Amino acid sequence: ELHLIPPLNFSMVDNGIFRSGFPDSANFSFLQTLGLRSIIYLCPEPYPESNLQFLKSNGIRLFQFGIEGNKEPFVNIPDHKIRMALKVLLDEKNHPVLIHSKRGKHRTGCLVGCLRKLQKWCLTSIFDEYQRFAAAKARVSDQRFMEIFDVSSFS
Ligand SMILES: O=C(N[C@@H]1[C@@H](OP(=O)(O)O)[C@H](OP(=O)(O)O)[C@H](OP(=O)(O)O)[C@H](OP(=O)(O)O)[C@H]1OP(=O)(O)O)C(F)(F)P(=O)(O)O
Repeated sequence: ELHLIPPLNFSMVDNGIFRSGFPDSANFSFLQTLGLRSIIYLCPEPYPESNLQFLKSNGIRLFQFGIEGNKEPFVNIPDHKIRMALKVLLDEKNHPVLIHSKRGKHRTGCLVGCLRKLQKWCLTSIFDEYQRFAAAKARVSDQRFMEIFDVSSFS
């Protein structure tokens, strides 16, 4: 019977690292198969009661870095919040970890792109992955943020 429902725009990023949009209760049986230790949530809105009960039942730690929303061309991605999320993401004790925002395209896309830059991927390869998820909502400003992101502090 075909019965597990990954959350919106779900993907495996690497060993122990996933990305998606916002999970709802239809996605909980699928997320249980991943044995998550952590969620990195990149939106400022409070976590719904449904989701909080899921986290408590499954022993999942919630890391929230509330990146405020803006639309092109009035978009300044907050460097500090991305870097705080990256510090949590790179700690293997937090794996398996699900990174999510609302649709998983912009905030989640920027965090994953910065991870890829730390993994020494060429920029065109980073942008191709970002574009695959963002599709018609791909933003030059997200890619410019990745282009100028200084990796020095994480090397
Ligand atoms: O969901 C996200 N962003 C959405 C904007 O919402 P906020 O960023 O304001 O929370 C929303 O903006 P408003 O309509 O609320 O201004 C609208 O962006 P838009 O300016 O292009 O309309 C919407 O886009 P649609 O879904 O196309 O409406 C964007 O989500 P994406 O679809 O991921 O771009 C996100 F959190 F950035 P993501 O990282 O999950 O992609």
